[PDB]
Amino acid sequence: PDWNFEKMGIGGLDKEFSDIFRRAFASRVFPPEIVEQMGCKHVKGILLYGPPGCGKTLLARQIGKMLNAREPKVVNGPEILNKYVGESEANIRKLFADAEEEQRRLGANSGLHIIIFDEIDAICKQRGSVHDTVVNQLLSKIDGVEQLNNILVIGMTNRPDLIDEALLRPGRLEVKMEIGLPDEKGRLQILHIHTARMRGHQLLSADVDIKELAVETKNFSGAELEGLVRAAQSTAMNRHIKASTKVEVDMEKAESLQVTRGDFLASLENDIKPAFGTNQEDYASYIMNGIIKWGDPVTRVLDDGELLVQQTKNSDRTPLVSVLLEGPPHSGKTALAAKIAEESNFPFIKICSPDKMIGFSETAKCQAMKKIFDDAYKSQLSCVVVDDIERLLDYVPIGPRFSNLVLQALLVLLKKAPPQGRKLLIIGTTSRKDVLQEMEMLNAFSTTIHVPNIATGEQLLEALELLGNFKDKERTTIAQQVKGKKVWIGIKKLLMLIEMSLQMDPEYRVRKFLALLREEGASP
Amino acid sequence: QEDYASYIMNGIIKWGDPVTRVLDDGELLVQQTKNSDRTPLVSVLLEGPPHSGKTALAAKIAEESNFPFIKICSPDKMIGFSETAKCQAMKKIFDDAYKSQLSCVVVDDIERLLDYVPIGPRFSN
Ligand SMILES: Nc1ncnc2c1ncn2[C@@H]1O[C@H](COP(=O)(O)OP(=O)(O)OP(=O)(O)O)[C@@H](O)[C@H]1O
Ligand SMILES: Nc1ncnc2c1ncn2[C@@H]1O[C@H](COP(=O)(O)OP(=O)(O)OP(=O)(O)O)[C@@H](O)[C@H]1O
Ligand SMILES: Nc1ncnc2c1ncn2[C@@H]1O[C@H](COP(=O)(O)OP(=O)(O)O)[C@@H](O)[C@H]1O
Ligand SMILES: [Mg+2]
Ligand SMILES: [Mg+2]
Repeated sequence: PDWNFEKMGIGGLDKEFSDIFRRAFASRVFPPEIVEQMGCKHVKGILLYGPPGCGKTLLARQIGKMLNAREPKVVNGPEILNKYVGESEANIRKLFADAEEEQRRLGANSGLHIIIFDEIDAICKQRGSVHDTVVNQLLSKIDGVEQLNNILVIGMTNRPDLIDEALLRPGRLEVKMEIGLPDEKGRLQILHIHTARMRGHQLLSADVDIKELAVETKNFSGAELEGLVRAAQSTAMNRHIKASTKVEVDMEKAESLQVTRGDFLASLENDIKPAFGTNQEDYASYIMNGIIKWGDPVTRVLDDGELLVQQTKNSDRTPLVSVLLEGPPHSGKTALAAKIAEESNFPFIKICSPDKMIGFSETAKCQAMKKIFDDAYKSQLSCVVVDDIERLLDYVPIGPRFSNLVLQALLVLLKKAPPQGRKLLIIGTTSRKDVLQEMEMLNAFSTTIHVPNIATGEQLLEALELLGNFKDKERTTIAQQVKGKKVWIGIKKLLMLIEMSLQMDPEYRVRKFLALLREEGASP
Repeated sequence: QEDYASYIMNGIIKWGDPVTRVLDDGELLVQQTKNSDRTPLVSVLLEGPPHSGKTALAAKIAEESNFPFIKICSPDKMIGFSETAKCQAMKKIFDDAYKSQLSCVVVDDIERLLDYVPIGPRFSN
């Protein structure tokens, strides 16, 4: 009555198991006398959906085991498809032969047969963005003129909004469910289960706390914890063999192959890369030279970002926030966005950009953006960054010319609430405010911030001091010449100019740098 | 009873007189469409400045009608669709509405259904 899930695998899904047994399989756990006296028919299908690699197959196999059914006949979606005519239907019909045979011979006493579909969304006609006959055959077989009373079909899918509606009516697959990402308790349980054999031989637990490893893994999924365990084992073995080969140690340590905490923490740091979690190896690719404070505006922008983060974290009546950074070109409006995102400590941080869409048509860009937002919707806290909204739209002053589909997709996606009980933050970046204002986009954004350039000689002198690429004697002349206060330059352009000037002999450096700076006498 | 609670997030407040006028007019239109023989089809359009709350009042008017069929054809369920898919989906919803004996369909954010942009202009004919 109270089930036995926790004993064998399926570490973190107790509540789901209780719910599923309470909801559907009520007539299979009753004295058949009363059930027959009432005349109630059993359920003939269920459906599970969620993120990949979260433990759906294990649940299906355990459900099959608990009901004391025959061996399941697993099947995969793409495998059931062919280019010839009337071949997919044969594959679909081939599954129920044993069920028909036992329904005929044994009459009304045969046992259960469970079929396990996978990627059921592959064979479906809803892809408006497939041989409709296939789903027609499946529905005819599951429910038709001839009735089967000893079957149970379990479905699996990653996208639950691509499923044909007719396949979800009562009498067919009619009990849905969601297996979500695990939490702390779950992570401790999965880790203990997987590690429970190694500690059997007392070759682990050498000052390695499972709870410590558990609070380190923030948004790890199921299979990735096992992958971390595997990688730690392999790395420790390699280290031990190398060390023993290096030194003529006695047999005492030659036998010792113990795994260490340092192995679990190095493998976590450098080997496993989460799919739904943070990613530290791409921030350096944007904020390369770091943030140097050259004036108040940097402090103002960072404080405003902190305030917005605090507003979005703890709040109610407003679960979606947006913001836009605007400024003249070469002002460094991507480094600041990256820094603001990093300083929030959110579990899921992502950075979309056009660098990974070279040559893509508009439709592919729409699909990629939709997938990124779908990933963002599967967590309790999120932060998405859009790099250059002008390049994503494919804008060009002549014409004007651009793509409307991507613009409509962005406009719709900037005003969509996440599923119940979750928060989201969006941070844009652009250098053309007027065009966006003409296109009505700026009305959608909740707020805006301004990123100015350098405008005073003292600011440039302080920037040069902080960067440290010129000496006092040269600094004197530079200050004398820049006292005129007529300066309009960007930090990136300043870096480029300095590196261009530093290429010649130590005599003409100041003169060349001054000439180049003077040539760039812009005037807003 | 999930879409109506999904769209009316923070309820309906009585911040003035206009709310009452809007609700009364909606009630009168509903009553007209309930009892008549020469006017079997009725239409009404709500318009106003942006951020004025024109998707909550329509949802409330639809809910308070006690009709046996109600649907909301919002444009946020059709992200990335092509024109033909949009037409087919709208036709499906309306055709389903035809098979009942008393219904009410809500069309939300018309300008976003046409893909309008002041530059050009451009849209889907
Ligand atoms: N205080 C600072 N703020 C921003 N960037 C800084 C600062 N100090 C140094 N930098 C450096 O400036 C660069 C930021 O320029 P970035 O590449 O973001 O320009 P951008 O605005 O993206 O240019 P464009 O808009 O033309 O693409 C980085 O290399 C960063 O390390
Ligand atoms: N008297 C009221 N009338 C309308 N909405 C109200 C009222 N009191 C509170 N609200 C709340 O205001 C919000 C309605 O805003 P809504 O999203 O409908 O604006 P909108 O007109 O759709 O904006 P847009 O047209 O730009 O999408 C809801 O949270 C609703 O509960
Ligand atoms: N709750 C869990 N407890 C233990 N291991 C799990 C759990 N969930 C997933 N796994 C691990 O992940 C794998 C199972 O993933 P699977 O059920 O095939 O998911 P999917 O079919 O969605 O890819 C196995 O390696 C299993 O050990
Ligand atoms: Mg940029
Ligand atoms: Mg609206």
